[PDB]
Amino acid sequence: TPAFNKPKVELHVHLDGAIKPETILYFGKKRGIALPADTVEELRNIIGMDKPLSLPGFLAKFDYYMPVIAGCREAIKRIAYEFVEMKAKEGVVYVEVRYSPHLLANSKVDPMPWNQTEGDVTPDDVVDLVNQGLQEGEQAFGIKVRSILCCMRHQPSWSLEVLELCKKYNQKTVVAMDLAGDETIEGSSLFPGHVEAYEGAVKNGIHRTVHAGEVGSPEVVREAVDILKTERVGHGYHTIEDEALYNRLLKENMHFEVCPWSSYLTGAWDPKTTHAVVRFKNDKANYSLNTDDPLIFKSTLDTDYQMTKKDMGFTEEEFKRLNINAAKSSFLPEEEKKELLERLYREYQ
Ligand SMILES: OC[C@H]1O[C@@H](n2cnc3c2N=CNC[C@H]3O)C[C@@H]1O
Ligand SMILES: [Zn+2]
Repeated sequence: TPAFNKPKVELHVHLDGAIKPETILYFGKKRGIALPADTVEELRNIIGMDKPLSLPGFLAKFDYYMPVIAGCREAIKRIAYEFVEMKAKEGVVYVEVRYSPHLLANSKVDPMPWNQTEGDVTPDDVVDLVNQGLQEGEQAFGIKVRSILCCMRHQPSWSLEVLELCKKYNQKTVVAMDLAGDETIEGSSLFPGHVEAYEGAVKNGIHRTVHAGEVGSPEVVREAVDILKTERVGHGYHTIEDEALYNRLLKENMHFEVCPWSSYLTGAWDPKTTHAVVRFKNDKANYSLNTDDPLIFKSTLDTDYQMTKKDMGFTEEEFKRLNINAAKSSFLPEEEKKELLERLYREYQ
């Protein structure tokens, strides 16, 4: 019995972090590229985490399988189509999937990812492949699916290029720009390449979202807010350590993309302490419950909801409110956003 068997909205989930173990296996075999395990079950266990690690610790999991997906046109599109299917089955009526286009490419990328051998798959090409898959997934399963292109904290040179992709494919799936990666890199939020990209997004009406306060101090959330101009904040658990910033963001209707299970596994959340989302709930903050990387976390959307239900005390009421809030704070145009709110309100009666 799921915790909330009613329509949901997810804004914070990773394409490259939500691939099926079966599909990873398929391509490892088909391409003759190696994997840390030979069966889907053994692969699940080695790519997945059972206990809290660290942000850098969690990031090492992509090395296991990315090499097998990156560079193959049929793989990139396939995981996009299968993603939608996975969400539809979760009750998700609207989702925004994030991914770094450069990390799946094998041509026109200076630091060649995963030691790939030169190919013809351009970062731009991966954006077009993902669009097709998500769009076929929408038609095929009946849920609205949009994408978000991720700037990598350790590679600011890719940033202005991400900005262009968001411009080029504006609303043709791409709805916003993100900043993901290793938040422990002191001052990465402020690298000129990242800064320039967000400043440009503001001048061009491209929506912005930034990971901050996941593992970093509230000072990083302030960089995201003041310099980067985020509309939303990925994670943001640490914002509450700076009361003034918290209540300021609270009073500004800042949307927090919360991922309960994720925060536990990465170490972002000290389990010995009451989760930030409980304060968020009690303060009637504008937030959402997201999965982040179901693959690496061995989870589904019901994992976060149950967690917040059994522990933390979330009610059906708070789930509806929380989802309506995600709908309002989505990066969709007004017309489409209304359509969404109609769906939720219709199916919430
Ligand atoms: O999708 C682009 C990149 O983002 C990383 N990424 C995936 N999940 C997370 C990441 N980034 C930072 N914080 C924790 C968690 O939300 C890996 C991936 O290659
Ligand atoms: Zn994330």
